[PDB]
Amino acid sequence: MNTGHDGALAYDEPIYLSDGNIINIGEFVDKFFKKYKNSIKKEDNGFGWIDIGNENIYIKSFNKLSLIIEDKRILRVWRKKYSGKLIKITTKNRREITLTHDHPVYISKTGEVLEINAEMVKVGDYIYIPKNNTINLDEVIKVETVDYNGHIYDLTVEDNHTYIAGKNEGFAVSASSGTLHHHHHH
Repeated sequence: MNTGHDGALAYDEPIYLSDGNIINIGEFVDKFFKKYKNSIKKEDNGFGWIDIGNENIYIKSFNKLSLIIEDKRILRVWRKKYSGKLIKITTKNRREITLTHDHPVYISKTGEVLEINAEMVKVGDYIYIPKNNTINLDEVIKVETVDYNGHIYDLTVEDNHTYIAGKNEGFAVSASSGTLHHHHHH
């Protein structure tokens, strides 16, 4: 069990459906929490998740296995409350996102995809981003934060452990389920 890890996104990060709905992650989740009120499970750690694999809805995902853009369907979602400073890593293409400092994201190591914390991804690291069908690099330019005090939200995209989320068109980053890739089923 690490100190860092275990992320989430701000309420007003887009999530880019396979249909392009450009909806707030927090509204997306909360719709389910407001219909499936009965289905609001809490964790022992007092979190709050719901399965939405029953909506079957498709998100624009990507597959790490070839850095390809495909669909998937989400299986569960999460919500927590947060107040603090979130990292606002911009890139030249006016991308940006609103996430934790210990948030797993990807960078170039000179041609290799490597996996690090967002707080290390400054104006001297190349933060991996999606393109059309493909993956590209863009330069981190502006390095600052926001103050945020609302709620935060996360997923269960267990399927390839990768999703799109963020602002503009978004970032191809890690997804998970329980913890640093455990999967305890059968």
